[PDB]
Amino acid sequence: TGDERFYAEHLMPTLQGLLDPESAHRLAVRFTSLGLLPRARFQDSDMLEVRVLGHKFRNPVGIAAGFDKHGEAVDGLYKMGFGFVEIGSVTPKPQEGNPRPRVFRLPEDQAVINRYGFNSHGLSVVEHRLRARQQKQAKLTEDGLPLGVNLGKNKTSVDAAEDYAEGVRVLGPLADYLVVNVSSPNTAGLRSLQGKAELRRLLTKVLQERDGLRRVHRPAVLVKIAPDLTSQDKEDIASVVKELGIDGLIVTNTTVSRPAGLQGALRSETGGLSGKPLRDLSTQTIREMYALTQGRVPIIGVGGVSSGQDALEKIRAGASLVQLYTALTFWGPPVVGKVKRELEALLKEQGFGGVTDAIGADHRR
Ligand SMILES: Cc1cc2nc3c(=O)[nH]c(=O)nc-3n(C[C@H](O)[C@H](O)[C@H](O)COP(=O)(O)O)c2cc1C
Ligand SMILES: Cc1nc(C)c(C(=O)Nc2ccc3ccccc3c2)s1
Ligand SMILES: O=C(O)c1cc(=O)[nH]c(=O)[nH]1
Repeated sequence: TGDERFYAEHLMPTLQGLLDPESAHRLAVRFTSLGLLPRARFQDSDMLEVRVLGHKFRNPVGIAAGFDKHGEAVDGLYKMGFGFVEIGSVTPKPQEGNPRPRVFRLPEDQAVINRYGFNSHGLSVVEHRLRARQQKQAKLTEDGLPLGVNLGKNKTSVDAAEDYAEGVRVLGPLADYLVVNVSSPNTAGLRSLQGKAELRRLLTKVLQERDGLRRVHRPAVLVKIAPDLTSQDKEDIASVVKELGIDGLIVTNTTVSRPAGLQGALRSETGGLSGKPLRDLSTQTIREMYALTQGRVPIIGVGGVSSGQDALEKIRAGASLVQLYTALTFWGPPVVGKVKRELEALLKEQGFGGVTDAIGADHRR
């Protein structure tokens, strides 16, 4: 595609050269929300369709949380070609996040480091924004374009569980699925919620609140986890997920590790690292969680996806759906159709009838 080359070689590096990453992101969100996007030519074939989490997904490629933190660009994101959209993380009260600068590009590594710290418009603002297009979303969902809402907690909150509970109550009725984000590396103490006792307590409350919602407004509940967990952490999470009937896992958030070989000048900035250096660490975590849950717990795979091959590797490792964010920074909007086109070609080449046949295929080898 000509657009791919142009965006990759000319548009994005020029956007990068003119703007700091946070300003560039704000502009990208603005343009997306207005539908100012290149022609997403790609037509989703039937082999890309996936049924999971109580929904049809027209294609398995979603936008990861963090790009549209406040629910401002959902429709533009479907227009960009994503098969599902996840917004957030959203915190109960509005909060500004960390002091700037708080996001950094590592172009030599095709990576990003960020320490936003849950900048959020808060539940009330996001609730009204989603309500204003609620019925349109109901039609998109029925048409195979579901919406996820990712929940965070306020910096100063005492009771983390009540923060998530409030999120379930307020945005649960507007979501096809909710994500309990306990893996941000940029909120103090948050990742300790992944520990077995804390996680069991937290998710019991979350699921209780969720089950209290009326049937048509009752979302699936997923937990998003870190790529930096011990084997013990992962066994415990799998055990709690099965004990409580958690509907799925998002694997993974950004890494606090700094893999050997990073070249970017900004590699030693504090924050979560995303993009290419995270890719295989994420894929291996998917592989492990799929095996630990016996392939019975839907996984959304995320981390360093920028091609059909990247997507297919996560799917074969056990992901039913995948997401991307960082690749947009470097490739722009044409990366979405690129991933889908390459994925379809590889599925055919490898003998799969469709995405569904490929899920977890590595484990049946
Ligand atoms: C700038 C930025 C902000 C992010 N914000 C969130 C967030 O608010 N909540 C969340 O669950 N993940 C957040 N993420 C993580 C992404 O959703 C994703 O898990 C991670 O970036 C790995 O995927 P990627 O390599 O395709 O970017 C953020 C990532 C980036 C780069
Ligand atoms: C016909 C057009 N007019 C404008 C202003 C376009 C544009 O730059 N769109 C972009 C560019 C980069 C992006 C990067 C991320 C997300 C959306 C994006 C949209 S395409
Ligand atoms: O807001 C953040 O800084 C943020 C949250 C999250 O879940 N992941 C991330 O990399 N950063």
